[PDB]
Amino acid sequence: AVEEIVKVSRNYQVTIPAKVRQKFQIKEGDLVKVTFDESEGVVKIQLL
Amino acid sequence: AVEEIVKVSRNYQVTIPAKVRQKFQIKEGDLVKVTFDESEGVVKIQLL
Repeated sequence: AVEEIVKVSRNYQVTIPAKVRQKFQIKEGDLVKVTFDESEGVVKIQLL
Repeated sequence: AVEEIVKVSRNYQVTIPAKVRQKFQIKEGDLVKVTFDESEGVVKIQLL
């Protein structure tokens, strides 16, 4: 259960912390899909 | 789906777009949980 609690920035960004990036290996410039999940009430971030 | 493709920002930040924020009420300084979901291979952002 790899997870970390973070603060939302002024311009509504969320940092994906190092702990999570060991599993979800994103870099500045990558494209990701950001979806509101209507059954879980969470936001999902998926790699393209 | 309520979703948008976004580019990862410098310093590993991902914008939660306005389209998504209409459903997922977040404000500057809110604390959120960032989780890797192994069943799906995606990151989930959860309100705390």
